[PDB]
Amino acid sequence: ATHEVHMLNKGESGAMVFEPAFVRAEPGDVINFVPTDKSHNVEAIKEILPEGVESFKSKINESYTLTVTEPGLYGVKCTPHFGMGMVGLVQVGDAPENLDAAKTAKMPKKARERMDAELAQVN
Amino acid sequence: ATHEVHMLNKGESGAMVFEPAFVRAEPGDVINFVPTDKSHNVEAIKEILPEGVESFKSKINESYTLTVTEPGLYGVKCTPHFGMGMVGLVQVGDAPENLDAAKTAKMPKKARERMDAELAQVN
Amino acid sequence: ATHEVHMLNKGESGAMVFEPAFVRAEPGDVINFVPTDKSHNVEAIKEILPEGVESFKSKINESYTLTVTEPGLYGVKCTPHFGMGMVGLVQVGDAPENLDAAKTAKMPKKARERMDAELAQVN
Amino acid sequence: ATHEVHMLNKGESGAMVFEPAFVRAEPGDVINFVPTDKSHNVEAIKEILPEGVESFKSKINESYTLTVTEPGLYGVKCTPHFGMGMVGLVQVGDAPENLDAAKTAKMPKKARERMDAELAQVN
Ligand SMILES: [Cu+2]
Ligand SMILES: [Cu+2]
Ligand SMILES: [Cu+2]
Ligand SMILES: [Cu+2]
Repeated sequence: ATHEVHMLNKGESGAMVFEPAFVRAEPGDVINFVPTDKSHNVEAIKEILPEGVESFKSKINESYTLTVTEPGLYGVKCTPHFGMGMVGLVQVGDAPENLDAAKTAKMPKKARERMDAELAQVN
Repeated sequence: ATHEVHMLNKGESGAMVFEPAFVRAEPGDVINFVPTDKSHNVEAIKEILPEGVESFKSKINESYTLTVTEPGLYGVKCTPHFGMGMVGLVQVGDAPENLDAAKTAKMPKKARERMDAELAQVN
Repeated sequence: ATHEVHMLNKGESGAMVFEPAFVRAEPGDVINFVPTDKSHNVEAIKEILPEGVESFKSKINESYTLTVTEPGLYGVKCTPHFGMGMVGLVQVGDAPENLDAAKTAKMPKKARERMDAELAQVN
Repeated sequence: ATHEVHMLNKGESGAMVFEPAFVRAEPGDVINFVPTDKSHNVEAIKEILPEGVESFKSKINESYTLTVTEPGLYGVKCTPHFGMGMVGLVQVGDAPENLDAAKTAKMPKKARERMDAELAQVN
């Protein structure tokens, strides 16, 4: 299954957001990160990735296709807007092993707020 | 401004969801609830409404337009899927007075989980 | 099956548009007409409706749910923006009987341009 | 500005489509082609490109970002689905010089049908 995430200046939840900010996916699914508005990218949050998953960082304004082969949590940020709290979370499969890492990862205050909100969606 | 909320069997955050589940709006805005999938409606959570706002309850399978004139939090549920956690939250203006009412409102376990996730977005 | 059509100020195809401007649907499907931007509505083009289908006209800024029970072509306009060419076309089933009516219906020049474009999608 | 085009097995206009199939853009804009469904790519129709623009051909299942620097018409096809009519058209600037080239370019019957529909949108 394929899921789409937009990078927005002003979304339903607030400013400088990934929308949806949380995706529950299954191993092997595809996540498409697509700008709606210019100025944004998608970059892995190093500390919030499953074992073995390589970091990624897209170029500003390009669509990025992520295949989530590995189960766990994948945290993403928008590089220029990380401090503005522009972060997203993809849960791949049940009972992610790296939940504690996602809860304790250091990031800017507003990013940590939005990440805690996303974590509240884990199921 | 208009805002759109989809009523879904299976959304990015899980089964039986409003998507987006949280909307930040301004006084006077309209929230359109869209029957993307059949079987859903929108109904006020009477314990999560600003002062002076009337309850509402749409018919299954219809569009519903909520005009949010008064500031504060508006909780919504889908009537047949309340116990499956199909609840949403609209924040109108800054510093909603009824935050605590929304934190404590009685509801089915899964609805309370989702509602806590929505609350985590208030800003 | 359900299909969604947005009412936009500026879409990929131009200004004051329904997007998608053409939907191929099957009898019994649902069309959701949803504003993305304020100022728009959906109204039937009288002369482009199947036999027996009643006209409709939504209120500005509200989502409108149309069940396309009857086969044929359903032409729609946005009332205030008809002259700006804000029109859409829904083909319900094969070989619509009212094709000639859709080709010859009088409307403002820009509406006729966009309707001819939509007609070029009939299949 | 960014623009998004989805690559779909089944879209609103029929099977094997770019959606939107026609994009109006400005010099410098980017067009993101998004693999919403697998099995697709984007490839230039070399007979429908402005002067001085290089051909391109993406890999199946990947995002592709086309930067449209030069004014005129850019025709695109999905390589495995060209005969199934999976073609798109991007208009960059006013009064494209290569309109006639796009009207007459040789292609499979269904691709020519879709391409004529896209052309009907040029303005
Ligand atoms: Cu950003
Ligand atoms: Cu429901
Ligand atoms: Cu309009
Ligand atoms: Cu294809």
